[PDB]
Amino acid sequence: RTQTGNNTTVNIIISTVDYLLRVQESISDFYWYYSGKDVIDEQGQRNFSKAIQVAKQVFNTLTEYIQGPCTGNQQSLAHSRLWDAVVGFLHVFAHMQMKLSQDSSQIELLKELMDLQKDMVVMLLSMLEGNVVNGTIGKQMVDMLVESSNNVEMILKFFDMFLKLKDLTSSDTFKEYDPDGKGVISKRDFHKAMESHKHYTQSETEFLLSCAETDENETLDYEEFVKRFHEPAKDIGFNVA
Repeated sequence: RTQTGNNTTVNIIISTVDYLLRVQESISDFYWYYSGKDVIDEQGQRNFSKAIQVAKQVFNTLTEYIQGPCTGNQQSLAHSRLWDAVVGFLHVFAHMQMKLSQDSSQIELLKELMDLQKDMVVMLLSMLEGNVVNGTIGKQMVDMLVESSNNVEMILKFFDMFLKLKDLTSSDTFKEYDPDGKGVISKRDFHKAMESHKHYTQSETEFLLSCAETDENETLDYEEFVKRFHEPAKDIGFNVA
């Protein structure tokens, strides 16, 4: 951060924050390009994968800068452009979670992106490490959450739905909806399963059915469904909680 002896000092930490802002802007622009389009092609998949890996490495480097009670680096990052980058990343995360989950071909991209969100939340926790009651860093994060209120609500609703999925699957009503241990339940039986569970609204029900894979036999496998969604929701949403 500061080279004491040297005649000139370069703030590598602030430079890292600037590069993170640039890569966040690039990712946001690429999303805006792929927003109207229904499905992202393979080249877009590869480009998102590379950009997400680069951003993940940058977040890991920032987290290693902050870890420990490194007050100087904490204050330098608090008085920097990191908050705007995190806002843009939250925007991208929420909208990308909406768009990718519906399509089956985007599972690996969704996993990589949710890992990126996990690393971002890890960096934020490293920020809050050593924070006193009513601290400047925590107040700044609350201000950032206020700025990004809507997409945070989207992410929380996403995690809420894919967490209630496990309870619905474990519910006995689901057991007599699919009495056999075969593990496949029809679309109609599943829909009346939300209706009996009553913890899912109509919009939640329709969105989850859309995310569910549709077979010609129309019997989705709830085991693979929950394996796809609930456990990643558990892992990444624990950090947010």
